[PDB]
This record gives sequence, C-alpha cells and structure tokens, in this order.
Amino acid sequence: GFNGGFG
Amino acid sequence: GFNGGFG
Amino acid sequence: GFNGGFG
Amino acid sequence: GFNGGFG
Amino acid sequence: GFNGGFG
Amino acid sequence: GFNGGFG
Amino acid sequence: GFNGGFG
Amino acid sequence: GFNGGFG
Amino acid sequence: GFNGGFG
Amino acid sequence: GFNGGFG
Repeated sequence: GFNGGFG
Repeated sequence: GFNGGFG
Repeated sequence: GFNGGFG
Repeated sequence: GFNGGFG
Repeated sequence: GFNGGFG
Repeated sequence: GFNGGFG
Repeated sequence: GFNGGFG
Repeated sequence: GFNGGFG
Repeated sequence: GFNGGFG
Repeated sequence: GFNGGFG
C-alpha cells in the first residue's frame, strides 16, 4: 500500500 | 491500495 | 482501491 | 474502487 | 465503483 | 482534453 | 491533458 | 499532462 | 508532466 | 516531470 503524495 | 495525491 | 486526487 | 477526483 | 469527479 | 471516470 | 480515475 | 489514479 | 497513483 | 506512487 501507498500513503502520502507530492507537494 | 493508494491514499493521497498531488498538489 | 484508490482514494485521493489531484490539485 | 476509486474515490476522489481532479481540481 | 467510482465516486467523485472533475472540477 | 480527456476526463474519464471508470467504476 | 488526460485526467482518468479507475476503480 | 497526464493525471491518473488507479485502484 | 505525469502524475500517477496506483493501488 | 514524473510523480508516481505505487502500493
């Protein structure tokens, strides 16, 4: 799984 | 699964 | 599953 | 499933 | 299923 | 452009 | 561009 | 560009 | 560019 | 550029 991201 | 995204 | 998105 | 979207 | 959309 | 949402 | 969301 | 979210 | 999120 | 998040 992936949690988070890109500003 | 994926949670989050892109600003 | 996918939750989130794109600004 | 997909939840979210695009600004 | 899909929930959400496009601004 | 293309906007597409798919269940 | 292309915006696509897929369950 | 390309924005894509995939379950 | 390319923004992609994958479960 | 390329932004990618993968479960």
